[PDB]
Amino acid sequence: SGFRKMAFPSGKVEGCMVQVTCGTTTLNGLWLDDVVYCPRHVICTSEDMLNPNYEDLLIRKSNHNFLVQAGNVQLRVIGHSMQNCVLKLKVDTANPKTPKYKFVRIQPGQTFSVLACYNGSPSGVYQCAMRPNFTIKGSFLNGSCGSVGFNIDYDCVSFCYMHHMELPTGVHAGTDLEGNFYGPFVDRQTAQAAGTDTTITVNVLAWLYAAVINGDRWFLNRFTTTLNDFNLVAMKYNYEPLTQDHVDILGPLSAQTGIAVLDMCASLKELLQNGMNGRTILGSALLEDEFTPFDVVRQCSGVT
Amino acid sequence: SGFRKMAFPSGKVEGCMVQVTCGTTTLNGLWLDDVVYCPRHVICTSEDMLNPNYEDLLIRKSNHNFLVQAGNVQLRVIGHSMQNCVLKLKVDTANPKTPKYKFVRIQPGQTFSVLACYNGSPSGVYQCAMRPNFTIKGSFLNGSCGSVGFNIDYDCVSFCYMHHMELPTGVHAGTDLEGNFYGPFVDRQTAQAAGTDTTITVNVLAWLYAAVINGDRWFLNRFTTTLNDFNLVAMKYNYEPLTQDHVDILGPLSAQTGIAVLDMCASLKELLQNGMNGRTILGSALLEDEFTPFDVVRQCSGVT
Ligand SMILES: *CCC(=O)N(C(=O)[C@@H]1CCOc2ccc(Cl)cc21)c1cncc2ccccc12
Ligand SMILES: *CCC(=O)N(C(=O)[C@@H]1CCOc2ccc(Cl)cc21)c1cncc2ccccc12
Repeated sequence: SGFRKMAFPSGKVEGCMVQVTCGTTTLNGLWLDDVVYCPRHVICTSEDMLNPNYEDLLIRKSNHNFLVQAGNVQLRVIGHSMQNCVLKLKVDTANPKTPKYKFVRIQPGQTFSVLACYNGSPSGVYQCAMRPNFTIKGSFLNGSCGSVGFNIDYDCVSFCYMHHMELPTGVHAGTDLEGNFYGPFVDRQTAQAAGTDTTITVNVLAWLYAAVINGDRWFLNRFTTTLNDFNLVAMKYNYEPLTQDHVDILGPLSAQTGIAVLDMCASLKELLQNGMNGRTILGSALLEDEFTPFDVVRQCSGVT
Repeated sequence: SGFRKMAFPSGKVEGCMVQVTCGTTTLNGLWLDDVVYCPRHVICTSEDMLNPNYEDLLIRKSNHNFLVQAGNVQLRVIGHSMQNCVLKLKVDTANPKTPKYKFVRIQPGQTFSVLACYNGSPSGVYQCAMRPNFTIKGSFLNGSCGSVGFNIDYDCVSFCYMHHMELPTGVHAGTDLEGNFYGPFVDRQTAQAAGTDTTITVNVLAWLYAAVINGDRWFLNRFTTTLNDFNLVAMKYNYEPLTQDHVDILGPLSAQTGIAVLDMCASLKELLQNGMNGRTILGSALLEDEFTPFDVVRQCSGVT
């Protein structure tokens, strides 16, 4: 029992982190097979960020201008190309620690672990979610660029995020490993404001199920609702609309606890309207939305 | 910017996890050099747990009764001894992945990362603290026994916890790596209730400093206090007393923000008395106490 914001074991990803320097800019790279992936803004000076023309700045760079260091040994760069907002640096040595891997583009509401790195060295691991406005609420300082987000399914690492930017509001933006930003963000030091950070309803419901499984049951009420009535309340509270697809995804948790999905929706509706009244759920005074239904099943079943 | 509950990168500890089976009981072990450390209750049946005499149960066990599996390869056990509540299984092969390590016994209020494991395989990593009542609030299911808690200082892993037990209240108890339980807990299936789970004041103050550093400043008030006046309020709210030692430890955060420690104490005093009023601090509706002052400096400075 007990429920924690848990990240995947980071060992498989630590074995991939390298340092990439181009001139005076140093950031993190991800070394998989004989390719090192990193944010293309490694070629920019702080002045270039204001209005960068990446294709033009890249013309002034050669293979020998990209310095890749794995641990404390230099890797030989034999090719370089830009794919969207990432650079792929072909090196002459395949990463001996390359795990089985995939590149995936996640949907808002999906969670992943981040291995925050500086100078190609890991500093920490934490769990976060792709917000409905396509930002992530991470913990990243200058030099954290190129740190990656991932999920693990047994022995296969699915990389889903590479860190690129911090918005003026302290929220973060990045790309998938094909270099495509999540949301409308661009790798330029310009005014970019985030949209509404709505609450991930299906994740809140999954966490209410985790609370029941772990003995926190005070919030269970004697009511039920419908998807339409629930969604009227959810919209008013800036929660994402709940669909029949989400109800289907919650099926296993509904079966485990014997609490119908719509009954849990009615409990969540009363929590939204009445508040917590100074009480806590799984040690939190707010409704947690960065656990997916899959994360709840995984943590409560002990998948390794 | 951004502040997350961050765990240490778990790779160095993943390379140490093994599966230990004795008869019908299987749990996790920690393999460092040619010794595998595990909870001594691996020798017990569920019936033995009610009133175990470990020295007597151990007489019936030989080296060949302890099955140690690293990955999917069997290790040869050439010696076994009980030290307090842990068994040390001497194996014929030194762990090739043994990191630089120390065994430390932490104080209440100190934080560490846990690598939750099942069958010698890592499932996840999370951060927690040694509570003032010597329990930890982890996430552990049956078979998680032998999972360890640790801190990392550059390349040295300081192991501080090994999981042994879940109390009837869902809280957890365990030992240091010398086998000595934290607090008054015993490895027996008997009535063991925890004492008061007080709030770790110095950690709350450190997290209020992290909030100021990351731009959350609404709670800063125009007041100051004294250690004695603050402590009168802290006692009433089940917070640990703040000492001059804690004020000294907060010195670097006080210098970074320009907010005197006693001024932050006065802000915390108003938060305790007035509540949050539906507001949040670093995305939390309650005051967080599982970040030490060292963790705040580390996360806000980017130590790898
Ligand atoms: C890896 C550091 C970095 O590049 N960060 C930035 O956000 C850049 C600063 C200048 O503006 C800018 C525009 C676009 C892009 Cl793609 C990147 C930047 C950065 C990333 N995460 C956190 C940070 C904290 C503090 C400073 C810089 C940060
Ligand atoms: C590793 C599983 C385990 O032994 N757990 C226990 O708490 C044991 C169950 C019987 O009572 C008991 C008394 C003393 C000791 Cl030292 C251990 C036990 C265990 C540990 N953490 C979480 C658990 C969750 C669910 C079942 C058992 C758990």
